[PDB]
Amino acid sequence: CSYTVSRPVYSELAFQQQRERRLPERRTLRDSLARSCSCSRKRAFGVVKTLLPILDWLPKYRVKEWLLSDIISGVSTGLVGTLQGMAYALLAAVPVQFGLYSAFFPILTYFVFGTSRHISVGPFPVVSLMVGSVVLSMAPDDHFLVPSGNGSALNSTTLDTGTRDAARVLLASTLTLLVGIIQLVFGGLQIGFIVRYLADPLVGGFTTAAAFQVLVSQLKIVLNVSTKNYNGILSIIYTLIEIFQNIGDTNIADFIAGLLTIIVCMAVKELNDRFKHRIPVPIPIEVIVTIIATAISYGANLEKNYNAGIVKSIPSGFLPPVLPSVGLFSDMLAASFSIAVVAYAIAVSVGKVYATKHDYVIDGNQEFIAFGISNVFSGFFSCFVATTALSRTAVQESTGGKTQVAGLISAVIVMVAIVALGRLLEPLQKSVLAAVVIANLKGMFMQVCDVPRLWKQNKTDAVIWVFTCIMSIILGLDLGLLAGLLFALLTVVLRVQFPSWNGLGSVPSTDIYKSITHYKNLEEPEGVKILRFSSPIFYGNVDGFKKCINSTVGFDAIRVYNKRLKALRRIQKLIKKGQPKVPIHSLVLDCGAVSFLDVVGVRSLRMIVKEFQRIDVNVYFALLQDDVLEKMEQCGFFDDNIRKDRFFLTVHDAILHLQNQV
Amino acid sequence: CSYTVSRPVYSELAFQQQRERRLPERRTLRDSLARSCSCSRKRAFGVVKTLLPILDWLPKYRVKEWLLSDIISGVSTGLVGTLQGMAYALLAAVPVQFGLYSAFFPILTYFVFGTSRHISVGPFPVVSLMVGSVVLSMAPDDHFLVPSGNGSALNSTTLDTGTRDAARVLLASTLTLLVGIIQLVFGGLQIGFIVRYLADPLVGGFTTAAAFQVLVSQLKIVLNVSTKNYNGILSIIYTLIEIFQNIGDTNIADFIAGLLTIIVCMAVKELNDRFKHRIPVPIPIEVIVTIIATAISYGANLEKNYNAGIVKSIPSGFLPPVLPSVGLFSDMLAASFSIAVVAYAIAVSVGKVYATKHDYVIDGNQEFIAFGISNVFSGFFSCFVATTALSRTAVQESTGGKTQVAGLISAVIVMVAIVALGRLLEPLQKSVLAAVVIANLKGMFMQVCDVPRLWKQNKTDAVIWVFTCIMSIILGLDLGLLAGLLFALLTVVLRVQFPSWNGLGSVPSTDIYKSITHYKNLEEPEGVKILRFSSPIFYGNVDGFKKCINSTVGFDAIRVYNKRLKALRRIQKLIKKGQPKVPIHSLVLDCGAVSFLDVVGVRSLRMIVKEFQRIDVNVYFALLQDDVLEKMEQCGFFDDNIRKDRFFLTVHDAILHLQNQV
Repeated sequence: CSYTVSRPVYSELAFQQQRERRLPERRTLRDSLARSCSCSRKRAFGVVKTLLPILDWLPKYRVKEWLLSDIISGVSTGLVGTLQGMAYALLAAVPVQFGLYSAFFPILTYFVFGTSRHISVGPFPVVSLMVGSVVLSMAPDDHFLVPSGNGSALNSTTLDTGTRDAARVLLASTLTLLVGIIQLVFGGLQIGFIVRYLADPLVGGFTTAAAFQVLVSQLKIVLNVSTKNYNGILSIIYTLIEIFQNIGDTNIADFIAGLLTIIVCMAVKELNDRFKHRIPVPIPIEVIVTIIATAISYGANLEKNYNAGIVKSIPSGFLPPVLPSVGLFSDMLAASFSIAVVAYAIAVSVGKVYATKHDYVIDGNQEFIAFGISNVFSGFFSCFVATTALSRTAVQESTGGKTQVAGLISAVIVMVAIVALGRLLEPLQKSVLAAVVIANLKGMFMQVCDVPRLWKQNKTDAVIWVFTCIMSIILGLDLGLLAGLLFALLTVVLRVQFPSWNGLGSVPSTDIYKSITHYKNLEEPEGVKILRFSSPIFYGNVDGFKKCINSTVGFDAIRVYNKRLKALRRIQKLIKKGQPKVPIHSLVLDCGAVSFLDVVGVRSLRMIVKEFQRIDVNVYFALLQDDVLEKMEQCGFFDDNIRKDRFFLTVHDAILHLQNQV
Repeated sequence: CSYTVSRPVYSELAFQQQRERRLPERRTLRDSLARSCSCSRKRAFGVVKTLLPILDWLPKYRVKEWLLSDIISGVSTGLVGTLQGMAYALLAAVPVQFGLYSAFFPILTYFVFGTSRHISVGPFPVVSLMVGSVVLSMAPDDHFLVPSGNGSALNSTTLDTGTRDAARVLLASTLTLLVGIIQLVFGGLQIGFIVRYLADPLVGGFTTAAAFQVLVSQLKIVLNVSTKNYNGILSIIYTLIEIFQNIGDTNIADFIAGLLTIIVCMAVKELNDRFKHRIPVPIPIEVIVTIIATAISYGANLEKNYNAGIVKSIPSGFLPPVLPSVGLFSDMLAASFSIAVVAYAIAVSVGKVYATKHDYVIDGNQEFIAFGISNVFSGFFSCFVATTALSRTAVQESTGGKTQVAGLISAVIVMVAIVALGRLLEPLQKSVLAAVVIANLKGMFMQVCDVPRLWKQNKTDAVIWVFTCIMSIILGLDLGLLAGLLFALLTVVLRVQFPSWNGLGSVPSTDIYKSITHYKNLEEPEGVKILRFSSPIFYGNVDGFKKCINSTVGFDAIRVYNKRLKALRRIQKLIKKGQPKVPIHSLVLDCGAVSFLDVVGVRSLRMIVKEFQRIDVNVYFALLQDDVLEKMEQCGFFDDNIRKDRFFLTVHDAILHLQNQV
């Protein structure tokens, strides 16, 4: 249906002379500093509810498909966490006793504080390596080096034990407490908007790349290949080439056992994925392969008779809480900070990926303070940092899992294993439990299948994804996320710097203006051209805007002006001796899609206006709605002759003005 | 004048069903790779003209106010360059003979290649310190250490001379040639758009701290204070505190002479600025103070009788061109690259500041290749890097100066001084020539008077300026520009992330839509609200867009939906036992100012559309002109029920549709 909107042509000064403005409220803080929460108890109840993210999902869960699913998922992820703790405790240069504590207590203190499902809090490989490195740096390997033991030639300088591991555990506990209090003080000032910068392609490249890292770190142990420690740049490539070079000393029995286990478990997993409708409850093959491996190992003695590799070092009993050493908290403060940061990073990553599979968008500051207080509670008990492994969350999400109660039942399993079931999982071959992680890693390995779809949608995000992936693979997960974030910001500033500028034109007998490079049968006003940059004119796209203008108008104002003055001097000297301009009347810049301007932008705009006025060709504008016009008039854009009359509300009004002017 | 534009309401599908598109030209390279310059000689002539920036201003200069002005400016800047060379050659751990060569030959080879006025090519303090550092690292201080000279107790291990300085000069020449060829290969691939990122506030904050740095580096020599070398972080502050701590061993005569000279020269400078109309030619007080200082020094013997400090080390005679050592070019390649980069940076800085005083905007790639070939020509002659000092360009621009011929006459003065006028400027006290730079530094010291103006114009550029200034002062000019560029990109992404969102509304009996938070006496459609985000919906402002929506509509869709389903379950269980929604009908997002979208953006937009559809409240759109709509339909935004009918061309069309629908 048509509509009659007959309205006189309204410029800027012709529109404000009859309307009225609104007095802007400065909102000074000297009297409004107590307007957040003075006496209203509703906001207090709300912030108390949001501070404790346990009364949200626990009073709302449904026990229909909950109990057995979360129980089996928790048992699986608890087995995985026990394996990871027994590995990382030895990797962290500390005695292998506190991995179970770091899998038990942080999970407990996170079950009450923290709203992020499908996350198993515990030790992470790269952060454990960083902890071990910063511990070895501030602690000599030989504390006393007792020279006794009647050696061969000189005094037997045996490495001192007992006190060495005790000091190492004390330093690790102090470091974890420092990282926790630093996470808490970071969550204090509410710096949580950083999560707004982690895009889905960014977290993908990252997760896939990590997947690959945890894949190779499980392959190096499923083959029993003695590899050196590598971190920083080229870490993954160096570990891979070291594995490929030292493939000789490989346990054949352990290798074939791991291969059989990964094959049978991926087969039963794809079978369950195919027959998910017949069998109601997903069969937990994790516990099945675990118990059959323990049975075939205890009944054959795969260690003392075949050298396959088993745990054989399960401790027992808890330890009382010990107070840390405050006098050292300064030294760790020099480095732990950085570690702490990347820790949180890894945390949100193992969330953000799953934010793409389930509508469970989380908040940054809440998870920040949750991980902070969780690592604080990890302190005083000689635990590890409150990170979260990728393999554990993978095995928790792939094998069912609905809420965080899976972590709770995993902690219960770890507790019963450390108090009464230690001798049960003694002959575990460390292979099927290192193969279930590779099995459930398929959910993240298949994430590379979206790159063909991402490229066919927007080549920007696909390039970002592949760049993040390769740069992480090269520079290690520590710097990979930072490099990917910098590249994403660079792509954003490039897309805001290089827009899709096109010349606009009206449709016949109407006032709709569309691009002429994509449509046909349009018409262009004789002597009046339209240009829509569709981008903020900041200090970057200034020369780009000039190039767009001089390419859309056909000519360049500088060259035609200098040629005109040269010809004027020529004809003047010829009279003293004796005797490429386009018919375009004006141009209307459709700079309506601009969101912000700077001082350089308005200066360049004034320079362009003056330069075009010097060629006797006017330059008009378009809908500077509310803020760009105020910022222009505030920066001294109107001084002596340039007024707001040259601007217009709509492009059709400018076209009609240029029409009725001639 | 009114206008009748009666037109039926046009949505997206209602506008493309009668018009036609244009076949997009893919422009494959396999057949268009020879379309740049195949046989047309016009483009060849143009690129030859642009490659040699000497046929532009030289056949165009006007000798009216040119000859004497550029002559005196060149003599002044040549004196300054001789002083800077005699200083930096000693600072670069090389014998003090080649500073005059680095001031003479690079200027010669830049006079023909390079279009950037008010720039004196030569040695720069920080790049000279970097050269000295990278030379001392790859060259031992004691080459042979001849143990002869019948010392006190052991053999007199005198430092080897002759070959030491020769090897140092050879290494410096090889380093300069390597930096030059690296600059050339950088200019090769035409990576010159980096100059598009250096804003005017950025270069101001860079040049004010550089002005303070050259001020303190001239103050440390005008007082004869033995200070240690400092580079990197806290360099300026450390040098300043070292000066303030070692102020004791200060030459009183030299101090009072420098003070008198700076006072009288600033007085005569402000007098000439006041009496510029009376005296046509600006009186070159530089040569006057120089000759009177040489007279009062040669007639009083200020060195051997007063210890004031003079040059007394002016060499004589040129040196034949010597071939470098190629077998070392690899080693310098590890570091020189970085240096080279920052060199170019400093270069463009001493241009960009003056780009604010004169309309002489330059191009990045041309200056890049010019400095490259200039430093290449500096090679084979044992010269320094082709940088440009701030004090030299300051004294060249403040004391007249029109074109680059000032550099040419400065080089001529340096040549005549090194061949025949060496004994003339022997007793120069190194004070008045170190005070003229502080005098002409006022032109850049007064550039801090824009902070209130920039603050009153736009709050962002002033914060950028002050941040760049303080960060440069803290971290040294090497990292200051990089930190300022990163902060500028961060401010850009923040301004594009946090827009000025406002609810829109129409004016009575018209179709103009303006913000309701700034105007009054407007009207809002009963049940229909307008929202204009005025920003690209990328992965950063997604949650910001959600917050804007739920704050403009008053409610939040998630909470009202969960409360509605809870109440539905409640009434259902009550029937089994026995028995805050705003009247807003729909919202029209005026997302017309969007310039680019990503996959996360379109995913979040689809999620918002579905969520609002679940609350029986429709959501409409606005002018997605040409590219955002195509990118949305390419990312799978329309699958089963969401069609392009919900979109509209103008906001008034959407309002009329919502009106006639009910």
